[PDB]
Amino acid sequence: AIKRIGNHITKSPEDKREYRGLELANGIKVLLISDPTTDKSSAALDVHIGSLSDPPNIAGLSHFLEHMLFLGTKKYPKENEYSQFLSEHAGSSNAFTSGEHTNYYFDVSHEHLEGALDRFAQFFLSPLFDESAKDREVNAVDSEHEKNVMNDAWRLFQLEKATGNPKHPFSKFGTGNKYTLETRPNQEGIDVRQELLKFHSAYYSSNLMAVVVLGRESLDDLTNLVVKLFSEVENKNVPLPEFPEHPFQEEHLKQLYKIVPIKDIRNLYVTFPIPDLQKYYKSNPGHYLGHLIGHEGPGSLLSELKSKGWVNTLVGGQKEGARGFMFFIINVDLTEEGLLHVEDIILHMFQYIQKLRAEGPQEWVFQELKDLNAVAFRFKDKERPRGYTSKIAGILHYYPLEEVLTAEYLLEEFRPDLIEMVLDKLRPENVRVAIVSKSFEGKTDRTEEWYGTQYKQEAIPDEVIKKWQNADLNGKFKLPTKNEFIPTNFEILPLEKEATPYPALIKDTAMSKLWFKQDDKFFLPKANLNFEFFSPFAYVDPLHSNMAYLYLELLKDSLNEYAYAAELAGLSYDLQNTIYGMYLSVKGYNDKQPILLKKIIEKMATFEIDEKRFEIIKEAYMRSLNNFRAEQPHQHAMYYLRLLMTEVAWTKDELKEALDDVTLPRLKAFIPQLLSRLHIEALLHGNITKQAALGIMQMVEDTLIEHAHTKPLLPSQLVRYREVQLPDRGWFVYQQRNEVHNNSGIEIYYQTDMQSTSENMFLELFAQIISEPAFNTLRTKEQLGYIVFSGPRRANGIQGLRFIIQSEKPPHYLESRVEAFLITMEKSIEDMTEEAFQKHIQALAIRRLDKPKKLSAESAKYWGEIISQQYNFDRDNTEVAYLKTLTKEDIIKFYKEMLAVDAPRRHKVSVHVLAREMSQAPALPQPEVIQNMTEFKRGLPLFPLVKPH
Amino acid sequence: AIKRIGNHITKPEDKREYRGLELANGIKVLLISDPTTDKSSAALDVHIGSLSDPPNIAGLSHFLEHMLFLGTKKYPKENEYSQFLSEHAGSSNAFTSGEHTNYYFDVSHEHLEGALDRFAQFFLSPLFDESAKDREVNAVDSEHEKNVMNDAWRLFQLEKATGNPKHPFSKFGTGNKYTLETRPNQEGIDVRQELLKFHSAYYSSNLMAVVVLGRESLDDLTNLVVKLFSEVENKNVPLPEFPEHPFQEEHLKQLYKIVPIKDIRNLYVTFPIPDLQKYYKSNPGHYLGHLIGHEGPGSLLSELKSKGWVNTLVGGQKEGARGFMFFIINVDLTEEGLLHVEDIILHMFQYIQKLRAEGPQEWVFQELKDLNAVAFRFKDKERPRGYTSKIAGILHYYPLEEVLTAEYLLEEFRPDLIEMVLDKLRPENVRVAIVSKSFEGKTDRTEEWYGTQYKQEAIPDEVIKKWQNADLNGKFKLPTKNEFIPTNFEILPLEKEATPYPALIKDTAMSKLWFKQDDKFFLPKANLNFEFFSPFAYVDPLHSNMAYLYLELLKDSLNEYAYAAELAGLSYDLQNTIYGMYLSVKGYNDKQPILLKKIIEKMATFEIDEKRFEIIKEAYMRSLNNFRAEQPHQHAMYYLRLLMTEVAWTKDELKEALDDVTLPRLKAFIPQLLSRLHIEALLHGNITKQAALGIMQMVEDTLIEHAHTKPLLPSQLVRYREVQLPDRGWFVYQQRNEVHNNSGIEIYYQTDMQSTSENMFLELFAQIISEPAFNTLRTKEQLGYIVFSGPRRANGIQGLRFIIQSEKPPHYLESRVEAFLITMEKSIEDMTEEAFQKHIQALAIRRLDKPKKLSAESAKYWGEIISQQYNFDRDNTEVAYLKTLTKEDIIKFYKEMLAVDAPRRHKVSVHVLAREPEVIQNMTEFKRGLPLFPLVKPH
Repeated sequence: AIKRIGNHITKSPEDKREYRGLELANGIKVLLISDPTTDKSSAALDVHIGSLSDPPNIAGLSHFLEHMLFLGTKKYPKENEYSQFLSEHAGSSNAFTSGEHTNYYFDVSHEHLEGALDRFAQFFLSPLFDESAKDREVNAVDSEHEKNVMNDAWRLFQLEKATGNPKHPFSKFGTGNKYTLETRPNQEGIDVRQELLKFHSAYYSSNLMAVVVLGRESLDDLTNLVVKLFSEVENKNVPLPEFPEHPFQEEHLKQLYKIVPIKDIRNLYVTFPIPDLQKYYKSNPGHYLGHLIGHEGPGSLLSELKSKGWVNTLVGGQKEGARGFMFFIINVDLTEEGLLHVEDIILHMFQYIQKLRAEGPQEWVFQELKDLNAVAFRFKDKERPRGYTSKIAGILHYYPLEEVLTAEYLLEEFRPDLIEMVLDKLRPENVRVAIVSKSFEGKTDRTEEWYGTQYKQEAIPDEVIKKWQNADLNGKFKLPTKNEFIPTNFEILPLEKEATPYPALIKDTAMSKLWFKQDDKFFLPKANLNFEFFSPFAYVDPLHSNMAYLYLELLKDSLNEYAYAAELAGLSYDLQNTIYGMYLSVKGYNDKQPILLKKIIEKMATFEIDEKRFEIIKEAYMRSLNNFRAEQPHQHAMYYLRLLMTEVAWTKDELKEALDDVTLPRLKAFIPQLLSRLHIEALLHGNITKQAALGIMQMVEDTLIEHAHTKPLLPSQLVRYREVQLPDRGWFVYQQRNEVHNNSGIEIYYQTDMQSTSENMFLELFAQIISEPAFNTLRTKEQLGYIVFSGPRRANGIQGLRFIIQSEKPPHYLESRVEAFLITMEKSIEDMTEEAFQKHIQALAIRRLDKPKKLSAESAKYWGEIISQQYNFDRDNTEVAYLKTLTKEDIIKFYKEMLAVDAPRRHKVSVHVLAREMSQAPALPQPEVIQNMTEFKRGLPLFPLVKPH
Repeated sequence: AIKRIGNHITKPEDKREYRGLELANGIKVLLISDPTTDKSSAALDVHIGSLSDPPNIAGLSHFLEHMLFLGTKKYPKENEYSQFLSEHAGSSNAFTSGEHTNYYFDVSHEHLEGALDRFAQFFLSPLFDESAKDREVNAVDSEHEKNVMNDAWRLFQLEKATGNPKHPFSKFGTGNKYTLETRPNQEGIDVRQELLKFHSAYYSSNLMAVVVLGRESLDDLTNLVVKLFSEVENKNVPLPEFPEHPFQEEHLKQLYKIVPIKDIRNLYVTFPIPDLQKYYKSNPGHYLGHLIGHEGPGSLLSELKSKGWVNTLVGGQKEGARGFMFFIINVDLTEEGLLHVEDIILHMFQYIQKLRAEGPQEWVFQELKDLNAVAFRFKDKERPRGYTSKIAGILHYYPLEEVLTAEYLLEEFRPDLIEMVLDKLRPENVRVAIVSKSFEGKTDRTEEWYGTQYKQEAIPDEVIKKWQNADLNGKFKLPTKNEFIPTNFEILPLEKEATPYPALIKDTAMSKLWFKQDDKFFLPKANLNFEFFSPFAYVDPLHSNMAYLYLELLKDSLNEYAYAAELAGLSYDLQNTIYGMYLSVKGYNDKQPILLKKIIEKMATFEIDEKRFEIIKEAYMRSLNNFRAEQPHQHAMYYLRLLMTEVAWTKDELKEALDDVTLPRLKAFIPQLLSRLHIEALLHGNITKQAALGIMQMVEDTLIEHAHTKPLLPSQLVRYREVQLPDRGWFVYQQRNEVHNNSGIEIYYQTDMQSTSENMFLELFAQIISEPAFNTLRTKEQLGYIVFSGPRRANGIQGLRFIIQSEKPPHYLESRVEAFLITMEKSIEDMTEEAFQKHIQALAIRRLDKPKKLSAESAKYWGEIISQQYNFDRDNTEVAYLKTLTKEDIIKFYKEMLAVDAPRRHKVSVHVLAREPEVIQNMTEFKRGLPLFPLVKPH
């Protein structure tokens, strides 16, 4: 079947992978990928034969064949020689099974397109399907069935397979156990391996392939390679097993089921068997419905159900199915008071159906969401070349060679008759109900045959049922508004005369401070924005910090219902409290940043509170506070760790007690006083202009002075908090007794120094040289506990070294094991060669040196300088230049006074986290107990702050 | 002439034994016997004044008393009596009045004979010599030359002369050279022979008042003075007195406009009134003085302050002669008062009509009677010198039992005398005197002797009839009986708590209570100290201004209530701190908890007025606007307390933020301010621990009752730390003054916290460089008057500071200080042991003092409360350490810490320039990255 026909393929211009689709005369869909810039070349094969295409006697045979067709060629009868040949040439093969397709996919090293594909082509001439291969593989397929017993998604998936018509060929089995695949056939005299060769030859070898090769040779050389090489496939014309009817054949309509799952969940699964729309891929009305189901907007269903407090979450939309039929599923979470009102929720579902039934289909929703799909699929980022070939081979069976990329992610036409058709489908006639909830114990008798879930009809009488049928009316539900806002203008802006590699201070006031660079590297329409809020009142009290958290909580919760569609347009955001103030980041496209950001500033600038919303947030965080009385000991240690190394820290006791007086007039009166006089600093990076950023900055500061009359701060009321000095040789400690866990925790702290260029390399390189041996020596070798950690603890511009270990040990014993490792490192200083030095410092070098892979990464790093006020933009090159400048005697000098136990500059702290009831040790100096941290920290010196770069 | 009739006089605290007696030759003698005095004393008053002079020669009795100084027949030398007082520390003094010439002196210990020998023959032989007279005429010249510009004698002689000019009240008291020896000899009068007539007949008869404060015995003193000072023999010379009031309807309803020397503004209302000296039972003129100076609800001055015309106004009885007495009213003046004079005097008439409406009052009488009972009952003491001359003044007008129990008790009530002076206090009887500087060239009627200028200026009748006819009642109502007059005068004897220092009898997270009973003084009073901490002081500069103006107007509001406390003898203090609030309560132990609880209740539930708010707001805005014009050494100490704290709101930040002060802003802040705070308490005096617990519990109970005060976490009881230095660097900056043309400078040295070593380091090294600084720097260098040095005690941290203001080159002035550094540096080892030892004894007794008041020990106890150390015998231990220093110790203290190469050189200066190391560009960016000191562990 040596035939080739292809051309240039519209390849979504961001991508550079050169394409060519063609179909071979023996029923093979072929896509030729030419990417001369890829490292790994790849190839993949999908055949339209599924786990519903199994023989009626043998279940899960196609799964067994996508295991077994790897094994055995006449050239190499060995088991993994193709797999080892790709272990030579970097190839990671895998294969999988679906209801209608069985797909194979792999890759190869750089250019090995003759070798591996010849090893893969030989499968077509001579597959072996050996005795021991089969008889161990069927145990592996039985283990695949065995691990899918307790996997609830595949258990309920097979419960979907089995609770339709048990006569319809949809009811076939997918995975295959030992017994149905290889034990019942041969005891009936059916040869399993002759079924394998029959299945392969008649069904597999005939037609319905969808192969794809990601090469980098050229278009044409791999083209006449593979069309020559894969004429070895000879047609036998298996028909496509399609289904002319849905399996819900008047036994499964208007019927209820109650299922017992493994996981303690509460869910309701409602299924509508609905006609095909694979032909209707041009408009795709079902995914348009799924766009309308789980949308959060004015008068949305989820807005109403959250407003009634019945539904935690939901999702609905088109369920893909067979060729003839498809399904329509709804997957919801339940509350306790939704559990009594599930039937009423279904009434609200019919209310939303009446909402869709009132306004009919709509054009601007379709046309604009069509445009969103258009642009976002046009400006889709990238793809991994592995998985890509399995995907496009998955959908290659269904589309002509130019429709293989804009396959369903692009919409041609408006079909209000199809939208009205599926709207007319959404009726109480078409309902199948399956409830998945754990509390159904003892009540569910009808057990699944293979996996073993248990369910029942167990219907509620017909009152509720016909009450669902008759009652088709809509209430509050309204049209969701639209947030398009020019996703066309996505083009790049070339950098100006101001050519800096770092965001520069382009605007500084006593009110503001503005850092900005536009995207040099990534060439993206997006932009990322980081924002600082300073406030005095964030760190004054438990009370005011509670007021901050509840404000930000109800604040962000309020404008979220608008924010869903805007972030659905690709504009993400964050609100987060700090000890400084609140943290705002907004990240996304250039689409609506001034507009949306303006709406944000106006929104939190003048913001109001509802009473019961305040009360629910009050109760909720009131319950969220006392959570820490049961936490993990390593967590308890990290909490006290960040507790001790700040200026003050208000406890969960004090935070929980501080909610005793928080009234809505108290907080809401406090807020404009809270917002009276602040300072804001901003980091801006991405596809924008500098002067437009200056205008956005003037916009926001003007907005703030407008609403609540924000005044600039003084740098004498702009403060940072200090870190405590040690007695320069003292090692002080205390204990905390957890209640729940019988494991004890401990964490050790070292005040080295400020981040100078020397100290960063000291602490990081030392941290890495204690990273691998300690983990190899204490958790691997000594096996102290599962929680074993080493590394840095940096606060207030001061470095540190922390170790997070929870185990069931005495903590002073465990300290002795720490000191034993300190002696081990002490000797390992002189046990380090030049090579163990140089490989390790080069490991640190590559650890430090990397360009980012997202604008958000470098924005988070530069912002990490901004929150520390550092701005040392080339700390990486400078510190690596120091890193190459270390010697061995450097680390001896770092050891003697900073790291030793007799060290005169030893600034060492540890903390015990006790349990619920709690080979060399040196002579430690005695520690003190630390009862009152206030009386402890009352007279102690303090660190400086960093002089900013 | 050995005649005596007296006994010990009912006094109780004082031990000075008293006997009054009259001698048969007409000598009234009062004997003071205090065998506990170190210095004995004596005094003589002559009740003969310049009113007994001849009308042609002025100051003749003045010149005789001047000439009675010089010369005895025993000792005819000039200053030989004065030399006997120069030997035995004796301080004599004399003066001349219209009716008195009084002498008082003392002696070293026992020296009564010497003064007798150099004083007795004054009555036998006053010499009236060549040299005595011819120098004493210059002494009279100098006497009038120093008394010419004395505004007391100027305005008083203006009172003497603006009466009847014919009456001898219009004579001149002092006399210059001109009237002494130019006017009599051109009239041919020999002064000396008149002096001999005046002393022989006139100064020998009577009206001398002898008294001796002696320690000899009852009888040694007795025959001492009675035997040898019987030399006075009666001549029955009549008393120089006036039988009429000298303001004889020439000057009534008359105004006067006086030109003063001092730039002052006053208005004077005068009533001559008959004698009520016989009626000391009710004392109606001083009872009127009680009714003038009350400032209470419905009082006149309460509305006058509410009007803004009159700042203050004193009134009451002025004494005159036996025949007449006076009634003077002295007010303060504003400018607009000069245009509203008629209405002011109308308000006076309003209050007069209120007294005429309310009639006489008995509970006011009985009340002030109780005030005289208590205040004379527990009156403390007096200076022994001058006192004896005073009661010798009281000897002429009172018998020997009434010279000591003088007016301090009230017998009977005299409503008719109240009506009598009500008839005196009438618009018909008014003399008016205006004192203003701007009436020069405007007042032609000049005073005769001194030469100030005034004017008769009869008032036109529109104002006269407005003054007469408009005597009406408006709003005013006399305030009622005060609720707190004390009866608890029973001092409590010391119980089981026999510690000499206050113990923490109660501490909670809500309250802290320290207590001691009074060991030393054993007084019915009690004094109270309280700290109320809150973190809300440093919320804003604006919130700190809120704190300030809140407590300011708060206390000022209850000040109108507090006048009864000022009337009852009960003092107090409210004061904000940068940390919190300070409450002081002082007075008797009777009714301080109930009244204090009313203070608690009132400032807990308190209201705000708008215009009082606005005024105090603008006034403190002005004071902040005025704190750009202040003293550059004080401005330097403000920079000192600025830089060496953890964080402080600046005065510009305090200044500018006051545009934001609305009444709902603070009035919303107040219950927030009163929601969570700390309470600390010191109670001291003759009281118990259990009653202190119940009273304090009552107080904090009232607090939680009104404003629901909850405690503060001890992590939210922070203090300000102090800035770490490089410990050897000397950094500096400058600030240019606006107003004053002098430059200020301060140099700072922190050693360490107050340990027992560091306190004597600081104190001893500071005082040992104090007296050579007086030797060389201030005396020799003469830089400016503001030259000061010494310690800086702040935040439980010692420091050393130097206060020098003068317009100098600042770095050269630093070099002058450096010269004094080298001076003291070499002067450490050039010091002998003697300077060392006498100096550490100087420091020792300088530091070692017994208390002198409950206030003293309470100030020391509070001085332990403010550092929270409670190191109650730091004093004794540090003194035990103080002699434990050596010369080489202070060599080490200089070299190790203070020298130029010293590693503990904590040296920093701040320049405050006149009106026109490293630099310090931004104190904020300075303090941005810097370490901080630890705090003090409380012992």
